Amino acid sequence: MFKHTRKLQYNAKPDRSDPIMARRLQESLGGQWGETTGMMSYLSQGWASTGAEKYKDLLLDTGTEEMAHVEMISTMIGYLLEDAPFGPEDLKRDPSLATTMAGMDPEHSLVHGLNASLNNPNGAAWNAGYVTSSGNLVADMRFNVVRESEARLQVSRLYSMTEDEGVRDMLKFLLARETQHQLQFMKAQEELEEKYGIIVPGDMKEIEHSEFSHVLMNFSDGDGSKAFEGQVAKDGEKFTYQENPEAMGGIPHIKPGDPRLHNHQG
Amino acid sequence: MFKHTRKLQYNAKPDRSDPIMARRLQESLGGQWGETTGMMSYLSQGWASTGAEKYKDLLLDTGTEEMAHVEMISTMIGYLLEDAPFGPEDLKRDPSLATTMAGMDPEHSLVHGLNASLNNPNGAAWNAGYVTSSGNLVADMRFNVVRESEARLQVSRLYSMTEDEGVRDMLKFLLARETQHQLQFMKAQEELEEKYGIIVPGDMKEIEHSEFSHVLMNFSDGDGSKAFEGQVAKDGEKFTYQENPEAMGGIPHIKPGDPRLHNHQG
Amino acid sequence: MFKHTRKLQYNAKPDRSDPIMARRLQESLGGQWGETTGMMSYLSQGWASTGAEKYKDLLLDTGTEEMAHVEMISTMIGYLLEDAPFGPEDLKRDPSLATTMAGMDPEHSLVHGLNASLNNPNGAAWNAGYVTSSGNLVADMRFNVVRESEARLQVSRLYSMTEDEGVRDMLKFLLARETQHQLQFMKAQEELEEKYGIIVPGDMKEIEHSEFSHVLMNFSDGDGSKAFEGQVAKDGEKFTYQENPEAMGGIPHIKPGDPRLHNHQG
Amino acid sequence: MFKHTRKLQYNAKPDRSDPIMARRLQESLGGQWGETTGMMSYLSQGWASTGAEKYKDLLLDTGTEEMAHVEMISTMIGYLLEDAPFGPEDLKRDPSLATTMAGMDPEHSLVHGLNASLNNPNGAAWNAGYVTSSGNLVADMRFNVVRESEARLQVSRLYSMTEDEGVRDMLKFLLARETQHQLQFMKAQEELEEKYGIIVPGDMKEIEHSEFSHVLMNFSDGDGSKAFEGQVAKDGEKFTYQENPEAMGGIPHIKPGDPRLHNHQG
Amino acid sequence: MFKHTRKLQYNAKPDRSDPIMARRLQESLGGQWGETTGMMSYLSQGWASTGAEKYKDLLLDTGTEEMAHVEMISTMIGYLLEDAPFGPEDLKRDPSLATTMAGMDPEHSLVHGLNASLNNPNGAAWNAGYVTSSGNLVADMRFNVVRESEARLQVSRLYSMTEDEGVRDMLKFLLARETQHQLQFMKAQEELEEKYGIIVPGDMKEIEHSEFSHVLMNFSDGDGSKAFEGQVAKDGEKFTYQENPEAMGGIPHIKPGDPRLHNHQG
Amino acid sequence: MFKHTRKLQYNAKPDRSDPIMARRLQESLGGQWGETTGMMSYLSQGWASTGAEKYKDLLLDTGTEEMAHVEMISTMIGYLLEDAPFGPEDLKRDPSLATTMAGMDPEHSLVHGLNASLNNPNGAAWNAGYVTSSGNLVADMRFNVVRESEARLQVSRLYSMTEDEGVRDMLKFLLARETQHQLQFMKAQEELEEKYGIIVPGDMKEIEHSEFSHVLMNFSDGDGSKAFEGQVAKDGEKFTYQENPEAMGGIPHIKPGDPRLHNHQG
Ligand SMILES: [Ca+2]
Ligand SMILES: [Ca+2]
Ligand SMILES: [Ca+2]
Ligand SMILES: [Ca+2]
Ligand SMILES: [Ca+2]
Ligand SMILES: [Ca+2]
Ligand SMILES: [Mn+3]
Ligand SMILES: [Mn+3]
Ligand SMILES: [Mn+3]
Ligand SMILES: [Mn+3]
Ligand SMILES: [Mn+3]
Ligand SMILES: [Mn+3]
Ligand SMILES: [Mn+3]
Ligand SMILES: [Mn+3]
Ligand SMILES: [Mn+3]
Ligand SMILES: [Mn+3]
Ligand SMILES: [Mn+3]
Ligand SMILES: [Mn+3]
Ligand SMILES: [O-]
Ligand SMILES: [O-]
Ligand SMILES: [O-]
Ligand SMILES: [O-]
Ligand SMILES: [O-]
Ligand SMILES: [O-]
Ligand SMILES: [O-]
Ligand SMILES: [O-]
Ligand SMILES: [O-]
Ligand SMILES: [O-]
Ligand SMILES: [O-]
Ligand SMILES: [O-]
Repeated sequence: MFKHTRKLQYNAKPDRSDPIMARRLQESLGGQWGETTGMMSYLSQGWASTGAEKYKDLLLDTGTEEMAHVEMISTMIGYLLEDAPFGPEDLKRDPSLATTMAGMDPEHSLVHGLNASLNNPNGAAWNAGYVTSSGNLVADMRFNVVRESEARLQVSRLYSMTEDEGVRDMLKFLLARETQHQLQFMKAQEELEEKYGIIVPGDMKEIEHSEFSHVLMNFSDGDGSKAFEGQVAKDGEKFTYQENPEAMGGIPHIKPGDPRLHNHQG
Repeated sequence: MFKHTRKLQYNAKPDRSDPIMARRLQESLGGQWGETTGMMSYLSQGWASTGAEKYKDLLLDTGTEEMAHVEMISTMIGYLLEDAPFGPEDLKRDPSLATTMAGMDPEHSLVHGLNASLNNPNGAAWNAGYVTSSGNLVADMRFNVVRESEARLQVSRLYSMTEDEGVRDMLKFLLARETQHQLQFMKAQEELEEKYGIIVPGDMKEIEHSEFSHVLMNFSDGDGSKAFEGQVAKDGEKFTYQENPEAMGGIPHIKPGDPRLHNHQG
Repeated sequence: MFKHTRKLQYNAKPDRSDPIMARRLQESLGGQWGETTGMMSYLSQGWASTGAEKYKDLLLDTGTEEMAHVEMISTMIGYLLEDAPFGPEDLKRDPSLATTMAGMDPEHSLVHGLNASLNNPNGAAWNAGYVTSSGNLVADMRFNVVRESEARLQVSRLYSMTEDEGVRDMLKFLLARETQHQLQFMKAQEELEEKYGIIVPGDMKEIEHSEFSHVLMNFSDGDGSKAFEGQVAKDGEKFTYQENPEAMGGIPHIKPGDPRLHNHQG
Repeated sequence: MFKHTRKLQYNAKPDRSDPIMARRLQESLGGQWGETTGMMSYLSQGWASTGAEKYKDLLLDTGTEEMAHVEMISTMIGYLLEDAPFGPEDLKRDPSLATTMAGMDPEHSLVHGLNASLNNPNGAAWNAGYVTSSGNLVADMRFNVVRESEARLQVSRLYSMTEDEGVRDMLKFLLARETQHQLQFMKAQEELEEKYGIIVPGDMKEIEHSEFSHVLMNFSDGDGSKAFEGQVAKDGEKFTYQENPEAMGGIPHIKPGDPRLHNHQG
Repeated sequence: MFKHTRKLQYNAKPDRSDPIMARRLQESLGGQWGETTGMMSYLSQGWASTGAEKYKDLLLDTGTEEMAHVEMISTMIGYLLEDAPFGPEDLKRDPSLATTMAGMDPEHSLVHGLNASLNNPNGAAWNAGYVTSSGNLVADMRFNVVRESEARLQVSRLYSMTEDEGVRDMLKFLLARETQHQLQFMKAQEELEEKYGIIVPGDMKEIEHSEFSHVLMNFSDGDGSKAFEGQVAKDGEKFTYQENPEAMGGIPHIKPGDPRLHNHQG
Repeated sequence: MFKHTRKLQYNAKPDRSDPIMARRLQESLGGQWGETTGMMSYLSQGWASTGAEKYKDLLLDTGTEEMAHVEMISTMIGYLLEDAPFGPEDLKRDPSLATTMAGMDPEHSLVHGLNASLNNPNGAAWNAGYVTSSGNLVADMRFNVVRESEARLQVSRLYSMTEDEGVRDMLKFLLARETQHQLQFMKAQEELEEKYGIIVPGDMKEIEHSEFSHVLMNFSDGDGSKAFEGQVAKDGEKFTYQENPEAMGGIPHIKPGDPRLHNHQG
């Protein structure tokens, strides 16, 4: 079960309004790698774990924190949309506002009454296909490192897309939390790799066709990847290199379908 | 530019038909973490790189290889759909085929003429939201390790979802290529982390609020995550632990919108 | 069956072109709460009814009217796109059109030849997930009141987003029809609630855990909702209030899955 | 900010596993009118309100409660998926499981390791297009009554889709909470209608073309809707009736576009 | 404007129920190439035309007819869902219904109350990305031929997916109407090609690099396409053939981005 | 299997940067009728063909060529995005850039680091619903002609949306390839229509209700379509014309559902 306090985890108030920045911050709210993705991924993984409490609890702790970040980004967008221009009265007050209006999300005013959406900057709805919860935490802790990496890259970019020190104060807090999250998820990843194996899943080495498992195959005519040849991979075995990969599988010849399908193919 | 040969990279022919397995393999063709996601992600990242040839060429090599895997999965699905039941004549021939029909994708017959789709097992279209190309290869090589990890987990599951030795032969090849891809992307990741930093992006340490960068925050009442307290994180600094995270940001109070919005909120 | 006349239900011609307003009006054509949603919802519900003709016919009457509104919005958008700028020759004519171009939907010209799309202002395709037809008209008449409420709110906003008297004339007609539709659907709602009950569905009172049916639970630390305590609800029973909701269900513990799933969770 | 406890709001454990029922309950987790829709809609509306605390707090209270229901449905699905069949070893063990496998979501095993998804029963991803937050609480409290109405209808149907008394115990609780939520949102609706008006938005009566605001228009040739003629609408005015609605707007004639568009239309 | 009659264009009643066939027919209602796609495409194109009345009227005539077909398919699905099994009480009166339940769309009962959806057989929502209206009727009449071709192929397949003579009677009518629609759209296509040219658009021959306009390029190593060499194309010019197409464009080298983007690429 | 060369099929470098043109070109990369649609459609159809090598090889040759075009469009977008404005420091340098920034896709910088996406100009993700592969090549060759027609229309429009002669040189090449592809697919279409029939599928004439197969039905009150009356259709039979189409199928009445569904409809 959850409980809520009205106080934000950390400040989320800009020094001044900016509806263009509000639109950019929709990426962190409703985007592919944003806070809603983190919230739903970590809570899903946490609820689905039957394993060690160390990781189950880490996931539920962090998913719950991400809900605080969803709240912060939402709040920041709302403050940034204060007094935003949306019609002829605004243009009569200051005709230069036409440029601002051109760059805004039309739906911020029309659909939401100058409030945040749960979409990205381009109005694409957040959706569950952005979420990963596979049942395997070696894989999913790697996913979580990536989620925080892609997110922290975006927050870093956002920092250079505003000069508002109130906006930047919030971003500086989020950058630091994303450092913590990257590090905690890397530690879990490394512990799980030691337990189960460096390759996911770790119990398939006998089954796989091992002769192809350490061969770098040169399918594009640049030769840059040849630098991996002879380097030692993380499992202790060296990469070999094939300059001219071979097509070993034959020519497909599937049986034509039943006439009731009307597969007229010449 | 690309060129094509009709020969497959490796065998993709089952010993017998199985339209239920064909539906499962749609995950590997049109699903979230499948071969189309790999193909499009690696090609995109490769095209978008202005950096080291070692990595640009690796990405183009591997993206091109994934096109061969898309071709293999497509081919295997087509063979597995041979003679699949789709109407009353088939049920008259063998009434037990009703169970098979109930588990099939209705669109395999109706839309595609007993051929593969570019959807997942549930008919959800493959879409570009599954693809990541960010401009930062520290982040994206981590993504690529995840893509191969989630994929190889699924391929491993598929191995236990059939007893067909022809299907399994293909899967054994793919498992091995996914081991190679996991390892080559991990090596690139490790080199890029040494160059740029273990936190992504590596050039924001002074900007972030460092006091919060190594604190584990206990938001869920389980205590499993306390086991991280005092462990040395990958950047050389120990994690600290906060039993009772504090709401530091105040209660938001956003300004009411202009009357032309009709924001009647009480 | 349907028949069509080329004459519009009501005027849908603007005094002047304005491709920014055209983009806004895509909300009314292809958006979440727009006229296509109304058309498809009311027709679907009407076709699905096996009940009283008073309501079945109301739904078919109104769904058919909404088709006329779809036609009007489409027509208005096409007029509004007349002479819209789309390339260098327009900027040679009037360099000040750059601002207009920046705010336009790029697809209006490129994809549609300066004609309406079936997308919202952000290019998101209209989709059937916007439509409700459940089989229960107590629920669905409430939905229809909502549909007309959200739509009329948007139409009201649009009125303040232009000074064009021809656009406003059309909007004044739609506002009036939306008043009628809100009222007719509220009357149906109330008649259906008298027949079946104020709670949907009205035949589950013995089954539900009545102990929890009138309790306001305080999950967020604001105390504003305590004002509802002791007020009489629409069914004649007073609300009680719980300042500290209890977690009554225990800590879940699901069985670890079969090893064929490779659920490595620590 | 939020905090989490591992204890569930109410019991969410079935007496027996049933992966077909797990698939149905995906509607309540990831579907159009499910608990994620409630959670995100009420939180969004609550965060976006600058108005009376009575309603802002009610929304945040209830949105936070819905997160507990998301957790319960997720948990129930996980328990229901225990020991679910997914490959040849299960059919070797008990060939009668083929019917169960045919009805399952293939991704429950393959993607999630016999855990819940954030999709509906058909694998369609939950998405933000299911959420409404408009800025007007007269409209949105009506939406919330609908959300709880469509949901409680689905929960009622689910009750008749299982004989498991453990599942039914959870459903009986949810039915009761949905009664409370319907009633509280109706009370807010009633207060807001008394304040602002029965038509949403309530400040446009002078602007609309009033001559069309109370006319029932007969567009479908059934006569059932004539029963509304002469009835008093909720705003105190009687409905009139038009047996033959007229097309008042003329035949549109839009200007042909610039030749650079290549609009070759004959 | 539109008007509606309760009488269907043609019979749409099955001899007996069949919820599996109901699910198949969702392709014709909510699928990619189904009746909703035809309705919305032809109406959109018709509204958007400023050209010859012969074609504008044909489009509006046919789009309006397709609305009747939407109505018929919806009706047929509702009849086919009569008495469909959905819970434990159905299996008790007849246990052989288990296979039927396994093959049904779970949402037909749960969401819609045993009524049609606006989704395809897999639950994927109909969406406007299935619709084409480009402004060029040489292109769009070709699209319309295709829409009727793909649809009639599906109807033909459906004919072999049931033995119900009432279902078949409806399909025999639709097959005939799709013959008419293919033929009328082909006639329009041919007239428009005579007026504007066989290549769309017909006014770019001077602009294009003509040396590449009639060359078959052999990118896949099969030699089957060599059979086109020397054949006369529809514009009166012979195809030539290139066995080894050449990469003529150089190796791209794009400029690295500004450091504020953090594009760390090695 | 595939192989890649770093050299482009044809030049794809602009004379100057232009991030607005970059956004337009996203239509050709990630849009409905763009190069990814062609690539995936032709490869899918080619892999799925069991018929004549002339057409199977044509499809694989062309699908492979379209991969080169995807690469070209990607490259062109990346060059066009060089030095694009994205933050306050750019506006300090030149305040005039505000108009450019307003028209840009915010995700080009924020998500991709000033690189191409796999979305259309509005940020809508490319998806597999844009792809057709049906099993019948009479239908699908028609689709392919359409694909190349809609695409060449868009490329022709793009030609009038820039004055950059480097962009135009690329477009001139693509126009010529689209002429070739339109012609080769029309030739295949013609040959297949001679073999199987002018109506798709060509083996249903006895089954369909022939009396309705050549009747133009006047559902919209314009009279333009009467011009088809008496013209000879492509199968050699004349069209007839029905001024007042009749509703022949009666008024349906579906049985009310079981009470367990709670279908309260009045
Ligand atoms: Ca290489
Ligand atoms: Ca904890
Ligand atoms: Ca409270
Ligand atoms: Ca009527
Ligand atoms: Ca060839
Ligand atoms: Ca006509
Ligand atoms: Mn965060
Ligand atoms: Mn985080
Ligand atoms: Mn692969
Ligand atoms: Mn791989
Ligand atoms: Mn309307
Ligand atoms: Mn209305
Ligand atoms: Mn609930
Ligand atoms: Mn509720
Ligand atoms: Mn039709
Ligand atoms: Mn038709
Ligand atoms: Mn091309
Ligand atoms: Mn082409
Ligand atoms: O975070
Ligand atoms: O985060
Ligand atoms: O791979
Ligand atoms: O892969
Ligand atoms: O309306
Ligand atoms: O409406
Ligand atoms: O609830
Ligand atoms: O709920
Ligand atoms: O049709
Ligand atoms: O049709
Ligand atoms: O092309
Ligand atoms: O193309």
